[PDB]
Amino acid sequence: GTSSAFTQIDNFSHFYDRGDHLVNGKPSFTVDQVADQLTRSGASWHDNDGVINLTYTFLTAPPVGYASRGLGTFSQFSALQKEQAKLSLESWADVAKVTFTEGPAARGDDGHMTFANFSASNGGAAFAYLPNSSRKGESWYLINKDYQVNKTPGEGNYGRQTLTHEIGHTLGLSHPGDNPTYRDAVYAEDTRAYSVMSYWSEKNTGQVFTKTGEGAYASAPLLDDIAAVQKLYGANLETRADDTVYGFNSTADRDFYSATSSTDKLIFSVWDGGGNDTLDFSGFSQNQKINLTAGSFSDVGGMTGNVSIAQGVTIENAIGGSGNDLLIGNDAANVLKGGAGNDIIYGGGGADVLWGGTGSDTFVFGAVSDSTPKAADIIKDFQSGFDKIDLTAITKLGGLNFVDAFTGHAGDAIVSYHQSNAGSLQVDFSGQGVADFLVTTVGQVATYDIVA
Ligand SMILES: [Ca+2]
Ligand SMILES: [Ca+2]
Ligand SMILES: [Ca+2]
Ligand SMILES: [Ca+2]
Ligand SMILES: [Ca+2]
Ligand SMILES: [Ca+2]
Repeated sequence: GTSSAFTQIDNFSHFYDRGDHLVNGKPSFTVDQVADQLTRSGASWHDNDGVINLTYTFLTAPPVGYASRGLGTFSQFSALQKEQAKLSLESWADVAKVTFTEGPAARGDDGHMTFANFSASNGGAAFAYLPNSSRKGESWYLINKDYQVNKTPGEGNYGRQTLTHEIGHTLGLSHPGDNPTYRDAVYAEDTRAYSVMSYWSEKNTGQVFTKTGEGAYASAPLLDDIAAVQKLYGANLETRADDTVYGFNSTADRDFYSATSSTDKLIFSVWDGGGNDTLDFSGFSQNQKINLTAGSFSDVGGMTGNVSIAQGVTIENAIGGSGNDLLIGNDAANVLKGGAGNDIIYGGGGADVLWGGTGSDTFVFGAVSDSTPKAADIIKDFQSGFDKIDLTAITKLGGLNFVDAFTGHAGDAIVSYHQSNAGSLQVDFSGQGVADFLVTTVGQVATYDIVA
């Protein structure tokens, strides 16, 4: 078999797998299947210039016919609502080729949106209309003594998510399905771990974002929302196309991608147009599981299934926190830093740069192609006697034959050291008489530091 360390990596890499199986008695839909589900109405703004340009207005007065809507007292968005709305708009503009510009309807635009508040509960907490309706672009928000959620929207709270959600609706995203409960959902991933359009809590899919008495809501489009809006309007490859850090020490310039404290509750899906990117979760003390696979989920900041990388996005680096984390790279050359604590790092393909950090770390390899002589991983701070190079997924615990020179026998391995403080582990898995696997290190590696 393999070690527990490999099994932990493998299990996590597949933990959130989607499609072709039932979950909660419902079909599991892949992100693409959900993108179809979320755009099933066929409604969308139309271009052309290749980009949809919408204008929007925070109404200062009730439109003609307003009183017949039964919404009660009309009121303009406060400065705080406008500020948050603009952030929500931006979060959609960031991922899809649609822009929002404050201003009255204009002949040159592709559509016009309005925002305003109403006071009569009978209207609902908030609502919006699809872009093919007579009230295309409109979204309305309830505010009265009995319902105060929309009066103070802010990063992470439902008021901000409501703005994001209603706008997603004005863009053409439907709610995931048609007292209903998650039981009536069409597919398993109909929860707010996957889409801000869902009415159901992440608890239904097992993720944990917060506890009773506290609110925790993604302020920006989540994984499936990004796929859905991009299916409608095209991916916006221009955003953050330069090098970007998400999380702690964020350089994304977005409130929902920034962490400044260990208690921060991050719930976001990373969209990026290119650049050597990093997921920095160094400031957390809780166990984390970071997956750099595109379209995959990570357990971050003491929560689970709360961070994801959008389909089509390549993230190159990850920095774990002080807990005992799992770090999973992708095919690209990744720089993975464990942090304090005992981490299990799996570079994947390409020539990775691995930092175990303090603590006792395990560097897992699941295939020979993971670390070849022509593209060898380098463990930058290997600590003999504490860290481990785990090849059990390859050897299946068959063991290795440590020799000073390859004999032509499969399984022969050579541990070397150069007193540039550089070590290396070479292996001839295929038995060709030469190394087909190579891992270099800064710091000595001993035969007893290898699990095979
Ligand atoms: Ca970038
Ligand atoms: Ca990148
Ligand atoms: Ca760590
Ligand atoms: Ca890699
Ligand atoms: Ca590798
Ligand atoms: Ca460590």
